[PDB]
Amino acid sequence: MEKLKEIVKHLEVAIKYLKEGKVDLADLVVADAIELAKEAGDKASLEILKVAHKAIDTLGREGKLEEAAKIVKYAKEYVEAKIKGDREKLRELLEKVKKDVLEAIKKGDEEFYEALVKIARIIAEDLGDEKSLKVLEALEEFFKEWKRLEKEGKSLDEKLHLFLRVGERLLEIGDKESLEMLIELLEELAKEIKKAGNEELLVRAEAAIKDIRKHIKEL
Ligand SMILES: [Zn+2]
Ligand SMILES: [Zn+2]
Repeated sequence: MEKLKEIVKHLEVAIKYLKEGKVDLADLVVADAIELAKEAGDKASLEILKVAHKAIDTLGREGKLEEAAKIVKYAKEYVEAKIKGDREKLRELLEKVKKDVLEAIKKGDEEFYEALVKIARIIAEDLGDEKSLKVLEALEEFFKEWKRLEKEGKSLDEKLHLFLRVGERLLEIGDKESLEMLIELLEELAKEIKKAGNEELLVRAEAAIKDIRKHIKEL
């Protein structure tokens, strides 16, 4: 503490300012917290505060003021779970950050997602976890290729192959919370495919869906 408690207090001020409209003062407050963090030799709180600052910039200045307070709260809780020497709270922080990553992927927000995955990487390369760092790469690849195939005009078979590729990777990793979102997205894709006249591509989707559901049940 000392400097780290000052950082936490400034983060409380920034969240108070964000929950009432003022985006410009919260940015300055987080900049002050970053200047304090450059004086405490941590290199793991400085990065998370820089992520919070850029989150203010991108999310807060535009219409989303409820997804910048989330980033600042995650940064504050990471810092305050470092002035208590707790590694059993960092894991729950990782769990909450990963659940919002999955919700961001499901919704479609690309500005929330980058901040959340940056925070998750910072937490997980500080917790000695690699079953939560391989899922991060799998979800990174899935989100990017999904954004491309939705920008361009590639066929339904390419989208199905993307879904099956990431499903097999997540099954080989064993994550279950990252596979229910994939099942939901595959159900949406199957709804779109059945709408189309194409056959022999819906039986494959249904079989994949059933196999992933059974493996989720077993997992
Ligand atoms: Zn600034
Ligand atoms: Zn094919």
